[PDB]
Amino acid sequence: SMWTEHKSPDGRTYYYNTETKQSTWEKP
Repeated sequence: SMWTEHKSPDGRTYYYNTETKQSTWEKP
């Protein structure tokens, strides 16, 4: 909901928290 994930290095998708501004690979 608050996170937006898209492909990235290593060939995986990271979740970018729009509000918080947290871009990483983890359980959002």
